[PDB]
Amino acid sequence: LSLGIETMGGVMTTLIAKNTTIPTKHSQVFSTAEDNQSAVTIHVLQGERKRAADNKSLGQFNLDGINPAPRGMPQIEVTFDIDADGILHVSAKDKNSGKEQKITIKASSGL
Repeated sequence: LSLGIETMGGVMTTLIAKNTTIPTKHSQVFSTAEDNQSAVTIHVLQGERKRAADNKSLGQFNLDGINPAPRGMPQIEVTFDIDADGILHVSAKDKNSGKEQKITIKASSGL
C-alpha cells in the first residue's frame, strides 16, 4: 500500500510509492525539519491521507546529532530506498557525525 513519511509541517508526503518502478533508490526532497530538536524523527505512515496524524503509523525511527541550521556544520542525507518486494528501507546517514541508522518497513498486506 501507499507509504509516505512525516514531512515538514506535521504532514504526510507519499514521496515514494509501492510501485516506484522497483527496485529503486531515490535521494532528494528529504531534509531534516526539526528546528526544535537536534535529531531526525521519521514516522512511517501507511495509508493515503494528507495529515500525518490522520494516517496509519506503524513505524518510526530516530537519529540524534542533526540540525537544519549549521549548528555544528553537519552533513546529512536521508534516502528513500525501495526494495524488490517494495519494502521502504528508509535511511539517515550523517557523514559528519559518522552515524548511520536505517529502518525497514514493508509496504504490502495492509489497510
